[PDB]
Amino acid sequence: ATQGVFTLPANTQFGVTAFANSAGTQTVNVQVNNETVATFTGQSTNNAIIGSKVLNSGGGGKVQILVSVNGRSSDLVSAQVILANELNFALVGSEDSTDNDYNDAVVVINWPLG
Amino acid sequence: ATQGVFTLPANTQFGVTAFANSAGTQTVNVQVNNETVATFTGQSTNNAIIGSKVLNSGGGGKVQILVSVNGRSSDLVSAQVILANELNFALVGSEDSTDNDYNDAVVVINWPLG
Amino acid sequence: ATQGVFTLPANTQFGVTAFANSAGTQTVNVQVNNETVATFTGQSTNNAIIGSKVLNSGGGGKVQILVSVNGRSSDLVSAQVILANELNFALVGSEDSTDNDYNDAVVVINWPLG
Amino acid sequence: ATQGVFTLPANTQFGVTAFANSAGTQTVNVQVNNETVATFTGQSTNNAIIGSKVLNSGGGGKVQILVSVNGRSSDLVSAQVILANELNFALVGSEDSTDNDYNDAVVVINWPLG
Ligand SMILES: C[C@@H]1O[C@H](CNS(=O)(=O)c2cccs2)[C@@H](O)[C@H](O)[C@@H]1O
Ligand SMILES: C[C@@H]1O[C@H](CNS(=O)(=O)c2cccs2)[C@@H](O)[C@H](O)[C@@H]1O
Ligand SMILES: C[C@@H]1O[C@H](CNS(=O)(=O)c2cccs2)[C@@H](O)[C@H](O)[C@@H]1O
Ligand SMILES: C[C@@H]1O[C@H](CNS(=O)(=O)c2cccs2)[C@@H](O)[C@H](O)[C@@H]1O
Ligand SMILES: [Ca+2]
Ligand SMILES: [Ca+2]
Ligand SMILES: [Ca+2]
Ligand SMILES: [Ca+2]
Ligand SMILES: [Ca+2]
Ligand SMILES: [Ca+2]
Ligand SMILES: [Ca+2]
Ligand SMILES: [Ca+2]
Repeated sequence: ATQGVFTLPANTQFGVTAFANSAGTQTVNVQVNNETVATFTGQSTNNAIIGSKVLNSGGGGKVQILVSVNGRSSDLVSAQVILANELNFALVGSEDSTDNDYNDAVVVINWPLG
Repeated sequence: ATQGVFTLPANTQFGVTAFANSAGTQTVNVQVNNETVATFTGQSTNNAIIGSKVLNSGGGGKVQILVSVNGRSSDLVSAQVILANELNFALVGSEDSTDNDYNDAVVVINWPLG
Repeated sequence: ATQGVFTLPANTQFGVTAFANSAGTQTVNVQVNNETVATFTGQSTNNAIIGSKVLNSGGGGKVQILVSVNGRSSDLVSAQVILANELNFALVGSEDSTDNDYNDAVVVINWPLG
Repeated sequence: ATQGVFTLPANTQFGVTAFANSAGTQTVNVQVNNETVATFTGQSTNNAIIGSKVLNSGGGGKVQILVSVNGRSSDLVSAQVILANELNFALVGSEDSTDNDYNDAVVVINWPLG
């Protein structure tokens, strides 16, 4: 299945934060309504934050996460969880190799903000 | 129900990150096996990271998040989600007032690392 | 926080299924847009299904689960999870006593159907 | 990523329930520690329960769900969610064709029981 794609409410501020746990340099691409709106590049084997930004979901609400290492697309896993029918987390793990820890870049999207 | 309490695998490194979305100064206490091991204090209305640390879950694996504003406990909501039977997120929202956005401090615990 | 309340897309068919794990006879009230549309009454200590129905979320999309035993409201826990940005689960546990297993009545809501 | 694989606590009773939403006859295979322990076969386009059983996770705690239609493996999506650090749901969707509703067979695993 396609992973790393989420439908947000329209015109909503959201946070996106990425962590790295890999020997490979991670590139995290964030698209909103099919346009790249943030890129995070970094390397850590100890969960360093490689980016955190506030974005707007726009008219269409479509948010997509892609992750690559050395130009190769990582395999993604994702889900969305909603607490108290209001607090939302869109969650992505990614695997750049074959140990299958899925933590090589970890991305957390949260809304609402403010 | 009690919220904000999670059982991690023993002696495992985990990341804890806290975000703020409130006019109030947030205090986030992180307890491992019933002892405070980290406290994050900060203020933001725009999802600033008020703390991020790597910790160890110790023998018992018990991790608890408490959130307060000027000594008054916030109301917590939480869950744990596991992707690919391997990548774990323990998620906490909190409400310090009456609007019920539950984002006033948001806490993300992730494991494994490395 | 309020638990057991979920916002579904309007006029959408959904499944609701309840399981019992308690000495007490469980009464599960399903409300759609603030009106009772289904009541499941049953008893099991071994996860028997005490109801399964297809319902419609109606104009407002509001679905609320309430659980009682002997006329006393059980304490609820809940969350919603979305897989592949499409497949929805709304999950409720309930506690009728002091052991905090939250499995006394378990309710799973799923959509889409068909 | 591999989907539909879950680690349960050793030697634990759990419930497994399968629902169908497809024109295709669904075959759900439940394996405990790499051995088939249950097979559910049925068809429905209205969320009928095609199987519900209580099973034990055995020494190794490994539970795997596989789904096929006419001998062709369906594509799976899955996650596990834990509420109140106690109530566990292991969730599987599956897709047998091209519409990507992932509801063709839906499997819910719940524990603890009793
Ligand atoms: C520390 C481990 O780093 C690998 C990725 N290492 S790598 O050199 O970037 C690659 C080797 C083959 C393809 S990429 C991670 O996948 C592991 O989980 C570890 O974090
Ligand atoms: C901007 C809003 O801030 C409040 C908290 N306001 S406060 O003045 O810190 C408090 C007043 C009484 C108790 S705390 C948040 O709850 C809202 O969600 C907004 O972020
Ligand atoms: C088997 C256990 O049943 C109780 C509820 N027992 S009861 O007789 O309904 C009550 C007694 C006082 C208040 S309700 C569950 O809460 C336990 O989890 C067990 O399943
Ligand atoms: C009603 C729809 O049924 C299909 C499956 N159709 S089928 O005839 O079983 C197949 C044909 C080729 C491969 S399987 C589901 O995928 C849809 O989601 C609908 O539920
Ligand atoms: Ca890896
Ligand atoms: Ca890694
Ligand atoms: Ca608030
Ligand atoms: Ca707020
Ligand atoms: Ca109980
Ligand atoms: Ca019980
Ligand atoms: Ca389908
Ligand atoms: Ca279908």
